[PDB]
Amino acid sequence: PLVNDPVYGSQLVTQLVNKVLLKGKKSLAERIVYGALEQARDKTGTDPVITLKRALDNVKPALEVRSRRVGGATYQVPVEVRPDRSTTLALRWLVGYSRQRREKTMIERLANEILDASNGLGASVKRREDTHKMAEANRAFA
Repeated sequence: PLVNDPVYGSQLVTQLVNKVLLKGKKSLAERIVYGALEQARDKTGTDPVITLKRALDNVKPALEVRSRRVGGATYQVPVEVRPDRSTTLALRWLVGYSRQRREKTMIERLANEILDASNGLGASVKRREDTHKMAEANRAFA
């Protein structure tokens, strides 16, 4: 358990901040995330932690393939994704893909990735879809 963030009382917000943080400066990651959330609020006029959960619903994977040794060879076998990992991945994707967006600032790119994901659009959502598709393709038997 990480802490409930002091503004919204959310552990999801705390983990987002941690995913945005590169090489030390907590203040800068906070500014990016609270900034992004306030932009979401401005756009929708609703609670941005609800927006963020809507994005996470669309981006969290339920199944994935994972490498496993079987009989001395390696196979990528479909497995359930545990809810902690599923959340981590979805945050990693939202952040990662936001970095290739066209908007001018990181605030605006993260906000707009979150907003698009909350509507079932963009690359984070496509990555979920593709993760599930691989899980389905790698079922050994029909």
